[PDB]
Amino acid sequence: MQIFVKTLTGKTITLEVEPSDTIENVKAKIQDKEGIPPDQQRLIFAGKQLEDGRTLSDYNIQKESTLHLVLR
Amino acid sequence: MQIFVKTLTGKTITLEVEPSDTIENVKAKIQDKEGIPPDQQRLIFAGKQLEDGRTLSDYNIQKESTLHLVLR
Repeated sequence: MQIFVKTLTGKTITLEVEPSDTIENVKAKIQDKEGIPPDQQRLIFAGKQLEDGRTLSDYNIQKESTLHLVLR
Repeated sequence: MQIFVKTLTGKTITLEVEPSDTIENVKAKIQDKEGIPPDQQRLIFAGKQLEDGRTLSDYNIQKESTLHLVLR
């Protein structure tokens, strides 16, 4: 399924993922596309910070869901 | 003395500093805690941008003062 990630600068990125994909895997996909190291990235969905040891399905993230990316 | 630094994402960081500490030293402390390189950080206090060659006392920053961090 496709998901969207918005940046602090107003950019939107589209990613192809599976509900069984891990958050760490998602961060890795972002690194590949934007060059941002996973340790400097924070992912938020519906006001909650997503953990690297959990999956998309655990957060009930559905197709065309939009995640927010924060930089540290 | 303790000071506070707020981020663009709404996070607040507490740092231990001395009035004789330099702004560059303060940035270095932030790098250690957040991983943000000093060249990408801008510190603002009471509407003024702080320079790397000046100290906290020069800006009359007192205990429990709150600084604002900007990213470039």
